[PDB]
Amino acid sequence: AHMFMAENRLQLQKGSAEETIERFYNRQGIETIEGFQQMFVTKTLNTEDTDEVKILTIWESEDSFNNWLNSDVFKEAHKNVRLKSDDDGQQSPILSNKVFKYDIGYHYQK
Amino acid sequence: AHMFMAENRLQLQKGSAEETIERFYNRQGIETIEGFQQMFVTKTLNTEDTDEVKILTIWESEDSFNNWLNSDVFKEAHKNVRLKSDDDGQQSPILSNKVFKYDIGYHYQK
Ligand code: HEM
Ligand code: HEM
Ligand SMILES: [Mg+2]
Repeated sequence: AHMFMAENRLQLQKGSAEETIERFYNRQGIETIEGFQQMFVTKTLNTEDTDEVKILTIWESEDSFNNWLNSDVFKEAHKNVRLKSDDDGQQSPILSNKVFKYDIGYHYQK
Repeated sequence: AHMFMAENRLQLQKGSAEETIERFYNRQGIETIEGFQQMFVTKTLNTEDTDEVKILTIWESEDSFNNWLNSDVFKEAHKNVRLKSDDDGQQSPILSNKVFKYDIGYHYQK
């Protein structure tokens, strides 16, 4: 069975990618979900308007990822996360997010 | 130093994602490039009119990628690759591509 990838794309105020990425340094429970395999946090190069940060998560199945979304550790990790348009959100550089889902058809490691 | 990721995003005719991904099973030189680490080939899950396949390459540095992009082996792997729009591209389901580049700010492996 193929691996599954979920991407959370963050649209951010220009210049804020680096401080946003630093927030991902320490784990907050994702690693405890059966089926989680690994994660990458990327900054999109050569952007001219808003910054872009992608959070890529790789799982043994889509069910594993859904289990994480419904988990208590997901809620705990996101409790102090705010969008800029939230009532108490003005200081946040995070404008919006968009989730993308993928089937991993092939993988190769050197 | 951070890892680097290059993405080649293919727009494909509806239904051709699976046949296109099978073309990546066999290596054609990239494993010989110093700095190359791994690759994922993904199909986007959605309801669009076209299929979308992404080729994600992970490298020790942007230089490693640049070296590959300019190499004889890159040329070899792509010598029979055509777009639908190419003079001899009648058989190809590949409509277009776009390259994206990313700095990898963080990685975690279970
Ligand atoms: C709903 C809108 C979301 C926003 C604005 C957002 C943003 C953030 C931020 C800023 C962090 C770091 C939290 C901190 O500072 O402690 C975080 C955690 C994280 N987010 Fe999200 N997130 C959202 C939902 C999602 C979704 C849907 C995914 C699926 C890919 C995702 C993937 C991750 C991962 C893997 C972590 C680290 C979790 C851990 O270590 O346990 N997030 N998110
Ligand atoms: C000019 C536009 C491009 C098109 C239409 C295209 C399409 C393809 C296709 C269909 C294959 C399968 C091999 C075959 O059928 O012989 C392939 C090989 C491959 N492509 Fe591309 N590609 C392009 C440029 C790129 C770029 C810019 C990247 C950078 C990420 C890339 C990454 C790869 C990799 C990693 C392989 C396997 C290489 C190996 O095993 O040595 N391609 N390409
Ligand atoms: Mg910038």
